[PDB]
Amino acid sequence: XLLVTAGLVLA
Repeated sequence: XLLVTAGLVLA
């Protein structure tokens, strides 16, 4: 989808 991580990058 539209998300911003350090670690588990998502849909």
